[PDB]
Amino acid sequence: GSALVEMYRRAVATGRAAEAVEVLGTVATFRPVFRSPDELGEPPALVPLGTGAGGPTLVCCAGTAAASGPREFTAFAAALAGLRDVTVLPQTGFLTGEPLPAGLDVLLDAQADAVLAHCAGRPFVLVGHSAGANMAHALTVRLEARGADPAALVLMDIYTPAAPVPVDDTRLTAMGAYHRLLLDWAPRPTRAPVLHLYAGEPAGADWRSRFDGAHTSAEVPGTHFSMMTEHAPVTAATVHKWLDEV
Amino acid sequence: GSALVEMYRRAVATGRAAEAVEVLGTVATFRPVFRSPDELGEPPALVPLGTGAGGPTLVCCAGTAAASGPREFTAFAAALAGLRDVTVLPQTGFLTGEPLPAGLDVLLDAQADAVLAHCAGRPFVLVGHSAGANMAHALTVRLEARGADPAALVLMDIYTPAGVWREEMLAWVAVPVDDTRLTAMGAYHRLLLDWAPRPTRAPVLHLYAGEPAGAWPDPRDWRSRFDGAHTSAEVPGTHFSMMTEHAPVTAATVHKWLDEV
Repeated sequence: GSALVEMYRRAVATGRAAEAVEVLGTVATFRPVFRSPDELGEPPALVPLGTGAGGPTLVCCAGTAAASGPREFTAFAAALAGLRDVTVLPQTGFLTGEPLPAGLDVLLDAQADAVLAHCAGRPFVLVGHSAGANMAHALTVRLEARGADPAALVLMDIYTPAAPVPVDDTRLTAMGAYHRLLLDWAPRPTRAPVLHLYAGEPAGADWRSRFDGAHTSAEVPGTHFSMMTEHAPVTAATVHKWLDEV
Repeated sequence: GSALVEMYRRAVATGRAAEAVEVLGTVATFRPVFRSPDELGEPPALVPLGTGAGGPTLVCCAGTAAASGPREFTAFAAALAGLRDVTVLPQTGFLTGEPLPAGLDVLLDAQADAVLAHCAGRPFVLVGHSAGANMAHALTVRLEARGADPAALVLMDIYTPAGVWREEMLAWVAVPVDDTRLTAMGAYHRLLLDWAPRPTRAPVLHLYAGEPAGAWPDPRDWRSRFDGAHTSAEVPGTHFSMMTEHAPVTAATVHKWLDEV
């Protein structure tokens, strides 16, 4: 494949990933952007994965990795069938044709718009995993700045950016660009209550996800990755029962 | 196009070509290289463009830009038809399937090898234009350092890879490009970062363009100069058109100067 694809493949296998992502970010500064929500053509499309349960919808914010999107939430939603409805909010710019946000704030406004519409005045819960946790958080505070108070925010294995599968150039430059958007991220408070879930087992050779100011902070079995696949039933039930209380 | 392709075209239209070349060099470091002229597989192939004139063939080194390769010397070669033989030495790594030289010395050894093999002891002249002249020059020193003696060296519009001449020059180039060619462009740019005019035994003809390529607000120059030049002549045209519409005058100047040295 493309020279950008080969570079990313070889950089992960050779410890040069942080270098590859920085290069992708500069390539991404050559990409068409959108400066206002009104430029997208259509608002960010929300992708339902499990419906038919009533109650608030869980809006699951995709992460900022390359193979991010609805697959992150497939097993989480399958386990939540009947109990809670899962809809995914993709990150604009990972798919061909889509422009990148000119900055974080244009993106969150477009996202705030798309969500509030999709939810036709009903209570909804915001959810994210690793980078999607930062994205769900930034979007929750921007929603709160608008007075739209999300019912609750579920942050799953969130870390601070400044202190931590076939793919294509759009996804890879989208990741480079979204990394740049998140460099400044800081854990500003939210009125919406925060359920923090952190992995129970490290993912390779204290390393835990930490979030101060959380309403509940519970460990769940598995690794940074497997908590959302193999142990998604356990992660699901944790969120499901914890929502039944707040 | 790929994201590098769109990068490079958005870059020239927006005066960001220099930043894009740098990006591309960085990406190029992730590409397979050859570390010694035997890792290469097949040595650099030489493309004849005009044959039948006898005498030392003009070995024209390709430059390092997007559209570099044999097309640079089409008009030059057509105009020397039946006066000088012209044969192009492409730069390894611009075509799909070719790896990049681990360093400039690896490339020059490999090139020296291929040129000496092609020529078979028959005298040859090295020629180059723009960055191809730096390459033609550096190859002259490597061949001379090995006892080989190029009968002469011609530098057309040599500049030192020291900044807006490049941004202007890379503008007026704007023709199919791809990741391999683009990443090669980034890599060879990095290769010639520390190029400098070491002395040559061979006599040097220095042609420089008559008209500027773009606006230089400092009229106090933009010209291509070379110190060491046996002869230094101005030819009509700009950086680019001295090799196209004005190529016959370039050709004739070269042809005449080779009879007198």
